[PDB]
Amino acid sequence: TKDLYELGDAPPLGTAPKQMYASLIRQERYGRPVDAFRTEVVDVPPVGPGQVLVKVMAAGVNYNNVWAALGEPLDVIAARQKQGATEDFHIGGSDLSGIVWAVGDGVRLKPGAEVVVLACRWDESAQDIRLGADPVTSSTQRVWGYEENYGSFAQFAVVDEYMCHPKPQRLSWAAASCYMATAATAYRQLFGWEPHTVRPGDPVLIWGGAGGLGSIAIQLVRHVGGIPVAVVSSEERGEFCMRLGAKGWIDRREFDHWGRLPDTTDEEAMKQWLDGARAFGRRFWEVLGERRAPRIVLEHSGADTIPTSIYMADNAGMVVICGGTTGYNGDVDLRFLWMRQKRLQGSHAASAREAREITRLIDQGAIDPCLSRTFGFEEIGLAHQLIHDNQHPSGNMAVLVNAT
Amino acid sequence: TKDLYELGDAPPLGTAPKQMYASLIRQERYGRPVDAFRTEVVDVPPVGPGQVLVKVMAAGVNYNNVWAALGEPLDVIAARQKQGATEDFHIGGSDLSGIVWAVGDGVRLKPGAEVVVLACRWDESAQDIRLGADPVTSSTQRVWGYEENYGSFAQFAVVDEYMCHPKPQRLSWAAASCYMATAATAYRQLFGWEPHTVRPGDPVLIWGGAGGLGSIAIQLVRHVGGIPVAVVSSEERGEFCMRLGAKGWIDRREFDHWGRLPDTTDEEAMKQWLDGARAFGRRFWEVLGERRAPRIVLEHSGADTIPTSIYMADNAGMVVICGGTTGYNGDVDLRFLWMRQKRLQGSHAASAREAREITRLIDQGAIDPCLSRTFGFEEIGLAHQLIHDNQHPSGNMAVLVNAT
Amino acid sequence: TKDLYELGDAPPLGTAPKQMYASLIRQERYGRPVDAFRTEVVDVPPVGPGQVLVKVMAAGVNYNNVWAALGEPLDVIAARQKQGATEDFHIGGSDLSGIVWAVGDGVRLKPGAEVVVLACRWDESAQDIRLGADPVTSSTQRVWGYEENYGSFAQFAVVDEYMCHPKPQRLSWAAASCYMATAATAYRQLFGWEPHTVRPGDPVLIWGGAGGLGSIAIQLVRHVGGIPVAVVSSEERGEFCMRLGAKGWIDRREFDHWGRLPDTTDEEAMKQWLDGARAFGRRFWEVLGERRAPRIVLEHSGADTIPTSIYMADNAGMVVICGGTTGYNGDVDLRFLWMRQKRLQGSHAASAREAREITRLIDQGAIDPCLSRTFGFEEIGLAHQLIHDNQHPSGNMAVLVNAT
Amino acid sequence: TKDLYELGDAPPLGTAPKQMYASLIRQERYGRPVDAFRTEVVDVPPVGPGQVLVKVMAAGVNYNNVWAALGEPLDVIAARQKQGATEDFHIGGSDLSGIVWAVGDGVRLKPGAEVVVLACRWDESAQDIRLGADPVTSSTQRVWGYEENYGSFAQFAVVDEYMCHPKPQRLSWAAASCYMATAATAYRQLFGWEPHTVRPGDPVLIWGGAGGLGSIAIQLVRHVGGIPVAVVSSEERGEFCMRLGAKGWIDRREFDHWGRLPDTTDEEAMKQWLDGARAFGRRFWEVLGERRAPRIVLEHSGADTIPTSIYMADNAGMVVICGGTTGYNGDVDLRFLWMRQKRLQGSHAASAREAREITRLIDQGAIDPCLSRTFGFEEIGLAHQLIHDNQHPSGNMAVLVNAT
Ligand SMILES: NC(=O)c1ccc[n+]([C@@H]2O[C@H](COP(=O)([O-])OP(=O)(O)OC[C@H]3O[C@@H](n4cnc5c(N)ncnc54)[C@H](OP(=O)(O)O)[C@@H]3O)[C@@H](O)[C@H]2O)c1
Ligand SMILES: NC(=O)c1ccc[n+]([C@@H]2O[C@H](COP(=O)([O-])OP(=O)(O)OC[C@H]3O[C@@H](n4cnc5c(N)ncnc54)[C@H](OP(=O)(O)O)[C@@H]3O)[C@@H](O)[C@H]2O)c1
Ligand SMILES: NC(=O)c1ccc[n+]([C@@H]2O[C@H](COP(=O)([O-])OP(=O)(O)OC[C@H]3O[C@@H](n4cnc5c(N)ncnc54)[C@H](OP(=O)(O)O)[C@@H]3O)[C@@H](O)[C@H]2O)c1
Ligand SMILES: NC(=O)c1ccc[n+]([C@@H]2O[C@H](COP(=O)([O-])OP(=O)(O)OC[C@H]3O[C@@H](n4cnc5c(N)ncnc54)[C@H](OP(=O)(O)O)[C@@H]3O)[C@@H](O)[C@H]2O)c1
Repeated sequence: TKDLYELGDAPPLGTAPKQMYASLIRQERYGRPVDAFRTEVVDVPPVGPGQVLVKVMAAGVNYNNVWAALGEPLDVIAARQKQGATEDFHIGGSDLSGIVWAVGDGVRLKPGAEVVVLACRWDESAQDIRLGADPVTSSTQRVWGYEENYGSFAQFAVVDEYMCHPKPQRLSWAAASCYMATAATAYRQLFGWEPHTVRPGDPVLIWGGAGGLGSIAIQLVRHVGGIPVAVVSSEERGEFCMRLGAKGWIDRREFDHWGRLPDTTDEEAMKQWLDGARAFGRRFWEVLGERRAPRIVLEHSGADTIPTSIYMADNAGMVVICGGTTGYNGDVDLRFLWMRQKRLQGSHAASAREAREITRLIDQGAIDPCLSRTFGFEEIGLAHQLIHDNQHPSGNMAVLVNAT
Repeated sequence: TKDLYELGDAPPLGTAPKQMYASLIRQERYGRPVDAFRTEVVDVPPVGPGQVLVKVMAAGVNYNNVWAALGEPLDVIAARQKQGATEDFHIGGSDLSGIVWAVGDGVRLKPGAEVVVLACRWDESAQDIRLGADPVTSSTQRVWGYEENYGSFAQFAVVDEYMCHPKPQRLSWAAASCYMATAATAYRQLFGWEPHTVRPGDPVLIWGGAGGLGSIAIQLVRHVGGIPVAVVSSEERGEFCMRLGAKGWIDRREFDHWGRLPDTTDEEAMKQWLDGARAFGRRFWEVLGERRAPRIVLEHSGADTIPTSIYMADNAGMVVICGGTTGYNGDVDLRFLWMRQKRLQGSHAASAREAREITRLIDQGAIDPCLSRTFGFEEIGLAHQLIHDNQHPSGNMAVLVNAT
Repeated sequence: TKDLYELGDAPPLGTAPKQMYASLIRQERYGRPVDAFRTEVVDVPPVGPGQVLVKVMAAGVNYNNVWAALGEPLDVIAARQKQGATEDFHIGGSDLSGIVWAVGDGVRLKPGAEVVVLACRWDESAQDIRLGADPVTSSTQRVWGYEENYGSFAQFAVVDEYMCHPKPQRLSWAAASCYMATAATAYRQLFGWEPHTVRPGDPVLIWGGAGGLGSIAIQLVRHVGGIPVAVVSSEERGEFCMRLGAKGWIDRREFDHWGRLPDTTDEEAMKQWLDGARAFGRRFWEVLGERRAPRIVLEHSGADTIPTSIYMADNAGMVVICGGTTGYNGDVDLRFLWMRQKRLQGSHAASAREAREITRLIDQGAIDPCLSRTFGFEEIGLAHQLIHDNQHPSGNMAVLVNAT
Repeated sequence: TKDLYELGDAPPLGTAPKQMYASLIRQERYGRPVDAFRTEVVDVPPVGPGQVLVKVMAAGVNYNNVWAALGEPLDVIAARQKQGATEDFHIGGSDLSGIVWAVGDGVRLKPGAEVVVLACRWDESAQDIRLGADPVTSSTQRVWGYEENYGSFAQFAVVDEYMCHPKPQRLSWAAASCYMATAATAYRQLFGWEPHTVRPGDPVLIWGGAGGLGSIAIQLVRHVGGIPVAVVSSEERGEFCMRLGAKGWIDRREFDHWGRLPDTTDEEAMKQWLDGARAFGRRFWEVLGERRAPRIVLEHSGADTIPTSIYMADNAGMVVICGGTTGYNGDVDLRFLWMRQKRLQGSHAASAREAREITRLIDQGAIDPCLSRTFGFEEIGLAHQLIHDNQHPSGNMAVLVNAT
């Protein structure tokens, strides 16, 4: 019976160790992700009622850990110490696959269970949830591993039972760890906002098709008989999108109207803007082989693309957005929005139901998680540096923890 | 049997006259609405299958006729002559009450029927409608009396049967003519976009509460047990909103952050903006008597207010907008939109179902059309000049045609 | 500091007493409700986390307590002792108004809060709820006060916080206690099953219009601009329905085709049945003043009426049922159901959201709880005997507990 | 230019012939389908506005033509002559693939277009449709080729443009003609009744899995990641269901509680019935590998199975039914229905949107039409005799018309 076990090792099934290895960010090393992370020994948090301790086999890589490593737009360690927190470190990571190792009171999962996690927490007793709100939209919702300490970049992780989903048996630990953040988010975007869900025959414009969200979105649209049109910044990435089932792709480099909308009273500026948007639209028609608009636009690029997305969406269509990679000003030409009765929908993460459904589709082989590269535990910094520099490969990445 | 009948007079019931009085805009008098309209004699258009000729008793006043009179943002007469049209005049008007006077083939309405109109046309055989689209959202939808010639500022008007709704018997001709454009639009905004419809207990932020849309919206929100908070620009208008059932009102003059959003990277500008939005939010809490956000925001003011509306809406809430009085740049802070999963919904006019439902509520006395002033046929110019100058009274206005 | 307080009295606010008065059913007095209940002193159950102790001011009367008193179709005390329960008595009651007197850990309500209860419990951690089920439909749902011991026929009652709703201030304790079981159930029936919810202009057939459910249903249908047609068994009861806003009423005594459906191959029997159903339908047309079918049928009478309800419902309409007063065989002629694409929907109780919404409408005066008679605590037996004998008055009844 | 062309031949593209070959039922040969049909020459009906004349390449086989051939439950020729019809024959057939040969006024399709038909007509100007009804549910809806004369058992057929859908290019004429009636109906059953549509992970009980509806249903359920459990009457048919993607199958011959429900007060009869239903339920659990209920039950067998279907459906689940092969008494135990809040939904045919969507899935290869046998034009009688005698093969059948 030991305080600390090496990675790959653990106390007897059913028992939590006092301490563990984890990858820590500290304020004194805020900056370039490559130098922000270091493996250290820390105390394992307590397992409360309704919680489990997971032996983490692999963990996913995420934009949010880049933010954490930089200390912007927020000093996570300081923001957390105000809440009354004692730790002067941050353990990130918001996707994982692993094995349930110990269980708290009231839990139905048993030690040995293979799980993947949806890295969202909420208060199941919240007033809004009680009166019918989807938990992920609760005032009490927060992102596990980013808005809270003790994420998945750790030998063991305490998770609430409701966060857990059955690991698809066909997947490696890395592949199972890499997908939930992007796949479940894309699934909620495309199928979570009635009555604007992808139907057979629907063209769907997918920004960043070769990226994490986009790679899952293309497969989902194809799977339901929709017509996925991907946007990319290289032929190589376009080819990846074709392999995933895209109808075709549009090279964003061939346009230069990207960015905020001019004042709608600036007639010359609007005419210039419209020229670019219409050129993009004609290219969309070309890829589609017909003069039709996308019924749904899968957004996340944000400021650069939102005006085009709004223009492109069909009458009674939806632009659904879960981020703003290029900036947070989403400039809408209200005329397109109201006259054609379009929906601009914000979306974030997924419900437990959605996490379970996308997991089912992945398990049955309808959808591939698109694992592109696997890192060792000592390479967490390198992995996030790649994302920081926009040099990460297409698809999703993973880090080995206890898995070999 | 005469070619032309004076206002108030008509051929025998069942028979269309060859000619009629109508209020005409001509290009040579484009400009100030007060001088744009003149009564002239014109040929009555043919009544085709599925159409009826209505003896117009009263007609509603509308922003769109101001646009028509100005010749901006479009020369309606020229835009229409390109389509191949022969007329060198425009007869506006997009709300009416009247009596069915003659019927085309296949029509179920009989002469004598008292009707009010939803001034929207669409092709009932349209591809999109056939595949399930709500007709008002069709690629084939257009506004009768504005996007088409021969509106309701005329002794008789040809309308398609599907545009017709039973006139509430309790209303004067003026009151029955004044309401459809605003009341049905507000009804679609508040009850037409599942799952974001007003429920008992929901706070609803209503811009322009004393205006046409707002006056109906406050009553509708109150009627279903929601909590209407009105925005106004005077105490007198606030008092009107209270009489309509508002919980309270906010004076927009007390804030100065109105307008487009700064670049989200401009930290000083954003902090200034947020200070104003939060001040507005605290005032909202005060009127409500509790720290809660509006679940639905009824928009139409547009550029000045949209950033505040987006900020204000509750998690999983909706900002629904049908115009842009102050401008067409709707600037969204994507962070508020996606992180709290908010919906920004464009809406326009109403479906026939919605027109019929709001008519039912008005008929049964649940909702008052808010007729504020009635004009004579020779005062159509004056009436629209008032709107042009923003000197029109609260509520909705009407013009007498054949009614005395 | 005393073990036991007389009705109307209590320990200091914030403190639970060791014992209390309650109205008990015991197996040795199973039978006629009038002799089944007796006031006794019992131990007050513990208040756990998330629970509160309510000082019960008044309690509602309910069919279910008749079942309990009879010992059919279930010996509640025996069924409960198998679960491992120790008590040899049953304290019924499934509606109450009262004052929060003591609170468990984690509760947001404070002592002094005036509440009414939705008498449904469920496990907020249930698997089905976690994956998106409405809690009232959970595998874990059960009726508080009937399927569990220690209901509201008691000086104090332990309730879970999620069961609580704010007592409308305008109502007496009796009126506030009498409504939730029927009003929230009717509200879920009529507004809870999208897309089949009552819209302005919809005719709605309401069985038992003068009864508990029906009295609320008529008001709700009228309130939203629907057209309520009530079924009754006397002119006096018809007149009550008119006062509540019914368009008119149908006397069920004038028909004799009630009951199970004949074999659909029995042509003479079907022709006889259809003759009665069509006669009922023509009477419906008469009350309505037009040849239209009800879009929604509010059911609960069950076996006698279901075949007629199914026949009557409009194309794409709904028959929604929450009980089977006359029997549990609901015989459907599948031809009417499939050819006209009708919905037969089972419904039970309400969600917390629905309980809160109907409470809001009652609070604002849109809906009256229809309190018909108030009893003293020693008359609980008499009150339920009335229901047993079908001699109870129209509307809803209540029993005073601590209220005077 | 000839009056009459042999099968396989036609006038020049764009031109309708005066006469055509067709397969006729006449009253004097009502009875066994094998002797009810005879090829004769008839006049081709006129092509009106919005209509097209299709050169029929192949036609589907259908239960409804058996009814027609028998003259029960209706003498179609007599029922139609009362409407004022002149013909003393009936040309059946309600599925077809073919080539548009001539077009009426206003039509967008061009001669040469390859189409399959949804054999439903409605009035696009109907009051109910105008106020929002799905056309297939209209008071004006009827089945083309059965409720109307001049179906697809004819060299040419007049169809309304809205009935037409693009023929999947990969399919033979026979395969394209065989699927719409069953595939679109099953698609509406499973995906047409929000919020009860098949989701990934949902078990679905499918009666008649090897049949027309069932064969499509199994594929659809599998495709969306649901778990299809088929009911069959032979091992051979079970094996077919496995090939289509079923999780497993249940042999209905192993149970004998099938049929109408006993009176719910008959305790011995109910206990016997429940024993059979529970045995069926345990077998369902076995096939599934877990103790779960089907969320959706795909019904059509009717009287024999409905009580079991209602018992089997999960809490808040749906039994959706489009026929009653075994009889029209659908006996519901209201206790299961209301206490567990289950939906019993009638469904018929499909909307145009649904026909187009299932066609898209078939075109893309997600779904196979399951063509089991193709007949010559002179074998229409034989084909329907097979169905009459329940000796037809699994899947769907077709008849060649102009195709070779
Ligand atoms: N729960 C959530 O809210 C949630 C979940 C997942 C992701 N997100 C957010 O969504 C965004 C995308 O995530 P991801 O995992 O898909 O990242 P990713 O793998 O980096 O993919 C994003 C892709 O967007 C494209 N892109 C970059 N700049 C662009 C521009 N100016 N215009 C158009 N496209 C551009 C790039 O592809 P090309 O260069 O080929 O165009 C890029 O690879 C991130 O901001 C992320 O934080 C949010
Ligand atoms: N089918 C459709 O799409 C449809 C239908 C109806 C209306 N609309 C559009 O909706 C808009 C409003 O229509 P309405 O009939 O209600 O007109 P209205 O009667 O003039 O009411 C609009 C009100 O908005 C308020 N307002 C004006 N400037 C504002 C600002 N800068 N910030 C905030 N509030 C301001 C004013 O009230 P206070 O000064 O008291 O704030 C004004 O009376 C118009 O642009 C109209 O064209 C569209
Ligand atoms: N959560 C739930 O599931 C829930 C909630 C509330 C009620 N329920 C159930 O719903 C049923 C009605 O409840 P309630 O509170 O409204 O009771 P109620 O006050 O007794 O009203 C029921 C009315 O139904 C009518 N009725 C009786 N026999 C009939 C017959 N053979 N045909 C047609 N109508 C008949 C009677 O009115 P006329 O004689 O005037 O026709 C009677 O007053 C009960 O079985 C109850 O248990 C269930
Ligand atoms: N638009 C519409 O409303 C529509 C559309 C299509 C079909 N339908 C109707 O739906 C029904 C089925 O159509 P289909 O095309 O699938 O016919 P089908 O190919 O004959 O399949 C029906 C299957 O049901 C099963 N069955 C027969 N008797 C049964 C019993 N007593 N209990 C349980 N299962 C039984 C049989 O399979 P096993 O012997 O292997 O169990 C049979 O092959 C027909 O009545 C048809 O008229 C309606």
